[PDB]
Amino acid sequence: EIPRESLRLEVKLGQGEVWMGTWNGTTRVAIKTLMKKLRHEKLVQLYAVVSEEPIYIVTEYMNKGSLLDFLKGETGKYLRLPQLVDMSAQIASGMAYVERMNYVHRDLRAANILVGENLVCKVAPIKWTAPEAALYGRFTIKSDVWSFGILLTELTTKGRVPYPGMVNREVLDQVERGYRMPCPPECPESLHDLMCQCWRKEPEERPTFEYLQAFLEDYFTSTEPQYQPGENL
Repeated sequence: EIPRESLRLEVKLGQGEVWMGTWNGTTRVAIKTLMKKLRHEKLVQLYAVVSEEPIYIVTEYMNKGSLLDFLKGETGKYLRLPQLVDMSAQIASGMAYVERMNYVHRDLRAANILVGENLVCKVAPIKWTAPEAALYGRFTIKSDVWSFGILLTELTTKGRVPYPGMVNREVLDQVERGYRMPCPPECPESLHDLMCQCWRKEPEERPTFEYLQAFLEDYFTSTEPQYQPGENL
């Protein structure tokens, strides 16, 4: 809870609205116009609120915008697998916290991850949604794991929409018949194997975020120690 005059609203980032600005003329902040329980290094941090109208919400500033906009921007073409797996390992870590706190995110995808400097990533759509959630409304941490498998394809394709060429109904139809996205060009099969574990039909058989985090943190020693950079990954 803070004074209204203590927030200088500078650049409008999107549409209520979202602004870049300064708090107490020193701290760069993100400002939402018309999360106290959750505290983790890989979750975007709430700084302050103004509870009465007009309502203002103040969070740490993530200077590269969404992961989605980062991968699709000027820097994305330079990202290679090591940086993309490192990003996914940070997302898995934030989701491991959510998982331990008995929460469920429900809209996990690159549009909803924010990126800072030093490639720091923090957690803040039928194609991203598990079949049991999309169809029967069973949203669990395991349906978030499914969304994470999909998010891994966004990372390995540097930000492409999943199920390229398919409309929502075709995706829902095909996935119901066992379809899964193939291995992305130049993505190691071991990483696609991980995707395929996240997309197991039985939700309880999908891995935990704690497991995902460990697999991705360790990836270039334990799983791909012979990794050589290619044309794009």
